[PDB]
Amino acid sequence: LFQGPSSTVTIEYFNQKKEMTKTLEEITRDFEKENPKIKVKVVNVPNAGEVLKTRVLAGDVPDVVNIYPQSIELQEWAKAGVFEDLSNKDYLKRVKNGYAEKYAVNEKVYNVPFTANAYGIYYNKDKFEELGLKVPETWDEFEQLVKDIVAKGQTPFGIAGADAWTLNGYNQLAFATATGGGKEANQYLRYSQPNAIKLSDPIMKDDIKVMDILRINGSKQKNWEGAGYTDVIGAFARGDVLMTPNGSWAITAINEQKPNFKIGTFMIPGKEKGQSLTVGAGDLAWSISATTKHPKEANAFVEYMTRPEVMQKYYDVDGSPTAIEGVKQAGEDSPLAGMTEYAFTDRHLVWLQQYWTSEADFHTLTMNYVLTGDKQGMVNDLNAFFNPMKM
Ligand SMILES: [Cl-]
Ligand code: NA
Repeated sequence: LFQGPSSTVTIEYFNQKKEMTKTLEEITRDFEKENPKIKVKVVNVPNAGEVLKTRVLAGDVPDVVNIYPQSIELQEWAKAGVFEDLSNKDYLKRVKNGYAEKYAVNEKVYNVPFTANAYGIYYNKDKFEELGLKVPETWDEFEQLVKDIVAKGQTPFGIAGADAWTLNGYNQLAFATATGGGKEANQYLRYSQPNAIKLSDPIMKDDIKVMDILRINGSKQKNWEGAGYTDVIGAFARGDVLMTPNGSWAITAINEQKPNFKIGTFMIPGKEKGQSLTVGAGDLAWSISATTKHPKEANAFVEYMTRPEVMQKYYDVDGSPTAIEGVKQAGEDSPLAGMTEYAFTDRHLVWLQQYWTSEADFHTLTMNYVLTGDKQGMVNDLNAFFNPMKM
């Protein structure tokens, strides 16, 4: 006789947020209790981005994939039909206005960004209060703040000279504030002509001005040139430096050092007040295979995570800003409040490398400028990095 399949359906969730897997598996058991005929295999492998590439090109696409939506892989795979078009899903309406669309491919949405990262300046609220200092709201106020801290005999910044990536967000925000936004920054850098970035350009002068805040005499900790990420997390947590520029991801590391002060964040200012910006992209961010055997079950899993009371469970442990409507997010005293105040709005740019072929050399030219102060050299580096993209 004809044999039908099993009554229960199993799907795979290919996770990249290893650190949250436990809460994710918990939420997955909640889903399974609601839906006793669905079982979800939560997969965590090392080198998950490379494994995903191997699996996709082999035609073994997980049913639900955590894929970072700024990635070239998401773009290209989406163009190639690897992922279900989510544009018309009712559950997509639960993502904040306009945000999913920032990752559209041929104007279609292929990914649900549940959470995103952000970037800005961590600062020590206690020390700012003791010193009578205020969060800066313009480039010029930021310059003055750094000078004022130095004059008071303390160290403005922890800078990880050995880990250039730490300043990717800083310099992207220098260019974004200098140009008016993220498209405008990529207009200047990426979509301009070969060799069009010049030291004489007003935009370059402004970028250098913002970078030069990090070059004020006495602005950085001793032996910063060779310092790593953990070294500056520790220096900040200890109160040895008053600020450090980094992403939203850093708060977890800072807390595990047991700081004895109240942590705040602020957005890197623009020239004018009201012009500050942040940058980041989807983190917990899911796509569905276009070739899953179990599309209803895959979609039900994605829908479940869009519900406010489900997303709440993840948000309460993870803490990254969420684009899901109806979640109660942390208050104005929480450490990430300043950095994430304008999350998911016009002022929360997608990482510029969405539209770049690589990024490490941009990190390097940024940190090498902090190290050397060589302005022409930095301009030369920028053209060397962007010229190949402009073939
Ligand atoms: Cl210094
Ligand atoms: Na909505």
